[PDB]
Amino acid sequence: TSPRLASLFACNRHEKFRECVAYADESYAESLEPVSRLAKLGSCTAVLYPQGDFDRLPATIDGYMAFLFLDDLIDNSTDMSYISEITSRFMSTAKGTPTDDKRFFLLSRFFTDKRWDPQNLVLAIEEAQRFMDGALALRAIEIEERIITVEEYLDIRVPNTAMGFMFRVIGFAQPELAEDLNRVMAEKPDLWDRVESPSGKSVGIALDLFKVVCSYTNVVKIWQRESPVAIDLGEAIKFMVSEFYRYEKEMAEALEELAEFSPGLAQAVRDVQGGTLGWMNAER
Ligand SMILES: CC(C)=CCC/C(C)=C/CC/C(C)=C/CO
Repeated sequence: TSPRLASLFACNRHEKFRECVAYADESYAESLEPVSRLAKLGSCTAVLYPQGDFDRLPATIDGYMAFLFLDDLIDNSTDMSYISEITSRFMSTAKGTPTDDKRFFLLSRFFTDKRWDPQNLVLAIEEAQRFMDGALALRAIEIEERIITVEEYLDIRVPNTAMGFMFRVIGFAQPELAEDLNRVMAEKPDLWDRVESPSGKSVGIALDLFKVVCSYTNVVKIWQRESPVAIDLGEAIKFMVSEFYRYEKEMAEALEELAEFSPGLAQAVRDVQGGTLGWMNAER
């Protein structure tokens, strides 16, 4: 149930992907297993930053494993009090508060990595906060059993897909693009949002499709209630699949304007989106 999605964007692989896999394995064993899928974010960073600087990718691998680990505790949490404690610990860790807690150690290493461009780091922290606020809002909706529209959902969901976060990390993984990333955010935020918004919407749809019991915070179930005519799960999937292709077309059009501002940054965003989708499909 729920089909492969054919991204408009190529899935390209860093030359040193086999180094990425073996690093992901060793580092997971050492710093995370004491508290599986997580190491397979080795192969994944390799297809997110194919024109990245290999020397930046082990740090990125560690950051993403730690992020995936903690988000698993958040998404798998019943009550707001627990989720609030983890999210606030996440953000104080992203902001450099020291910790000797293996739930947070790899996260800390990534966010305190001295090679960050300083304004890229601030961008990354601010977007991580948007991700966390997104997760808190969605949990509260599921607990309240609040019926919201698809449109309300997707606007909340976009930061919580981590697409915008992975786009900010482009500046760390591919440091030749750090300056263009800062520039576009300071000078053309509207154009930037025309790219990132359909990206988060398409990938949020893809994510929700790929986990077909989360009834008020899955866009498939949400559209089931919103729909003007009764639809079953299979018909709701069909439509949201149609929506995924529509948002990707909107994103690609927006990337043509970004590309005249920065061809390099526009290509790196394409590669993040196409590697994300390539990997989700490949983990069939
Ligand atoms: C998590 C997403 C958007 C896709 C699955 C594979 C992936 C890109 C993992 C690493 C990125 C990350 C920061 C995950 C936090 O959700």
